Amino acid sequence: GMRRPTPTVYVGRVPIGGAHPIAVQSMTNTPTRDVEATTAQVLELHRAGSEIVRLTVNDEEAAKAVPEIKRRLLAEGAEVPLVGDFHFNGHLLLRKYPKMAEALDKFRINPGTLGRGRHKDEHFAEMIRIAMDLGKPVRIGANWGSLDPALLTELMDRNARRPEPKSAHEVVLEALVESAVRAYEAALEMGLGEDKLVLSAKVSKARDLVWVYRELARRTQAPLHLGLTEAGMGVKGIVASAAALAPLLLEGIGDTIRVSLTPAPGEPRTKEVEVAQEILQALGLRAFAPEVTSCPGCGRTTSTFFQELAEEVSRRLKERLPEWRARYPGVEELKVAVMGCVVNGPGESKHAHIGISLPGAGEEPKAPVYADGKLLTILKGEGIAEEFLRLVEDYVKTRFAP
Amino acid sequence: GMRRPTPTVYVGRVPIGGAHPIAVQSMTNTPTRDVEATTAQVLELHRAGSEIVRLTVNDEEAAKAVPEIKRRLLAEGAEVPLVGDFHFNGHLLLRKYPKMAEALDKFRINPGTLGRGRHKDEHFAEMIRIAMDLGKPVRIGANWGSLDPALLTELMDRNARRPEPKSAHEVVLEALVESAVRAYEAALEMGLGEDKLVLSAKVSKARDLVWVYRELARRTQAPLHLGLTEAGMGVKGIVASAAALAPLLLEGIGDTIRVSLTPAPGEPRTKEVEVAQEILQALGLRAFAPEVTSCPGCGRTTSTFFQELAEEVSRRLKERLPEWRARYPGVEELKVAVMGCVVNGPGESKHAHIGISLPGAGEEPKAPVYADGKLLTILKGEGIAEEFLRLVEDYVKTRFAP
Ligand code: F3S
Ligand code: F3S
Repeated sequence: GMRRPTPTVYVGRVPIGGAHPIAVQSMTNTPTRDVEATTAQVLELHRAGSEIVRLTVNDEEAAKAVPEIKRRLLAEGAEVPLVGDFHFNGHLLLRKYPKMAEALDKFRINPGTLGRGRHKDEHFAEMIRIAMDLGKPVRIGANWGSLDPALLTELMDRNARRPEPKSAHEVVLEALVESAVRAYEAALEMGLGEDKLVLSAKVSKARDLVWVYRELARRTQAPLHLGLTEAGMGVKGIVASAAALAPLLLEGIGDTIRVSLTPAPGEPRTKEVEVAQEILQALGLRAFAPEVTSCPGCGRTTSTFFQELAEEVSRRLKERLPEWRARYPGVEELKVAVMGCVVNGPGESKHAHIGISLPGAGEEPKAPVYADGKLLTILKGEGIAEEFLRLVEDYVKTRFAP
Repeated sequence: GMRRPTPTVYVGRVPIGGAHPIAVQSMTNTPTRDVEATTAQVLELHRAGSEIVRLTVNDEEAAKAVPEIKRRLLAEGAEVPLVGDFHFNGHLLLRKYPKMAEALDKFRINPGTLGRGRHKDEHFAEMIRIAMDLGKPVRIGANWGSLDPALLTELMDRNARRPEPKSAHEVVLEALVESAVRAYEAALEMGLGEDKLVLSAKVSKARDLVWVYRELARRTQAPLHLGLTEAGMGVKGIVASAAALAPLLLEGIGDTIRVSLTPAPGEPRTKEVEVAQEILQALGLRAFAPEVTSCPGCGRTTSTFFQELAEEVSRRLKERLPEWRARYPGVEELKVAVMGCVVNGPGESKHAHIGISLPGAGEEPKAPVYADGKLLTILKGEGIAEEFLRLVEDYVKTRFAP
């Protein structure tokens, strides 16, 4: 359990907070001014499982496009909450384009991209005023890539007065937290409701992220948008995102997540959504699709045969999921095992809803299948793969019948 | 910090324990009887960064091959510690083939694959006796795929007597821990040294793994071999492994790790080593290679150009690493940033050793480069990529000079 309690903030129809499932979100990478490209990518992300979708609203042409994007989404019955990402000129764009402001379901403010000196407080105030006027929620999202330089100096001076000064790195982290907390407190004091404020304070190193979010969670009551910013490419990005989020999520900290992956060229923007879902599912926080538990396989089993069967099982579950979702409520929780030999095969298969254990070296050429913790059958000969997937189909029909 | 103190256990020349870096290991998936295939894969894994390599010693033909595998490894000056994985007949194989027993650098025992009833205690005793005779360390590795059924019943009965009985799942976890701890205690009582015992107790769900290892860490003083067993295939396997290990590793629990990925057909067995390394590096526990921090890119930057540059930078760092390792001590710690626009580009680049920030929408077409927290130059025109990699080469030569 352990979930941190928070007020509920609605982003469109999606509730965020301690009483609600942790929401997966993402961000487009098309130019927002391109209505056709951006609308298609919003739909793509939403269908992959992005419950909320953010898009940059960076200039006038972007802002003018947002109402039309929203129109086209509604025209296909797609109710996907949109978050506007504002930097530098957020106050100008919201002021000048009230239809954009109304079309968005949430505004993102970064307290480090408000402007210079005195201009900061006024810009912040205008954006919060507009959100208040329209009943919109706001994310106050700090990021250490854009840390308020005047706040850092204030905190550097406080640090230098300590009997034992902390390192420069630690003060940067202090400043990042203080940036978010101060603006949070300022928005509340201005009259913005607790039901309209989400916070983030992102850094790009996992152990720093854990420190930051523990402070945010202690010092505020807001729902928290959690992510490891600038996680990077490929396996590194995936691992770093999972490693940063897991300790916090297991502690009950975090109400919505975004995975900040750099796509490989040609790689679809949906990869980040898949990774976000896998993180939540790995930790038992949500269930999105059936999952396969499979052993690595070693010298006790024939590698090609074992690897191909596991891959075939995973492919079939993926093909059947759209249909299963529609017919079989709760099927998201399905656990299937594919195992290499007698060492752990039966035992792991018995912990799954349904599982197969192949014969390894020195074993009779037969493959026991277990369901609900006991022997269902034993398969042999050709077509082991097809016969098993039929049994999984049969199992699903019965277990997850309405 | 926070590292759990433990005695040091040497596996060949590799020390495991609280005073030592967390060791990456892996396991072969070739038939051990195939000397040529297994020797080549041991070398492959070792060169990828597997500091210790495990291989199954499942039958007589496997056991006879082990001395020859070791001979061939030494013949190329490869000092890679070998762990023998024993199940069911470990006592027979070690007794009958003393040259295999001597060729291994560690024996793995699973207290759930010893045999039936009375036969368990005697088989365990003989294997520990042989390890003691030869001065070998042992891993007592429990796995919930092979949980001792008699111990589970004992613990189920204890549970049923409680005022508030726990769930069956929780008792399985209790039994898994008790399996490892009891055998640990039995080996110590038999005379096996604290410098010769490593423990594991693996499960396939992340939140259960965290519970288990917190108990093991509290109830024992041994170094701990940490892994999420049967993690599975592709992105799911990677994410689940990272998510399970990170909370424990951040708490200071764990002295060596193995990532239990199911390879895709054709996919090299080294992928698990890469993932293990990325987990440790993501958490700042070890450094294996230069890493790139890159933003996801959004509508503020041109997607193809940004993604290609980031990919090109990552490819070049990978190509240069063998040479850099040899010439530039400490280069493993290098942090390079590749960023999409002015929002977080400069700030993140300034936290890296060296970083480039591309021009996004509405910006002048120039790309500032930062090193050691300040502006180094500004690039423009064609060949931005090549000019940046030259600057990174120059930076590395200076920063990491002997
Ligand atoms: S890694 Fe090896 S021990 Fe058997 S169940 Fe898996 S084949
Ligand atoms: S995601 Fe967008 S805000 Fe700029 S630095 Fe990265 S391009």
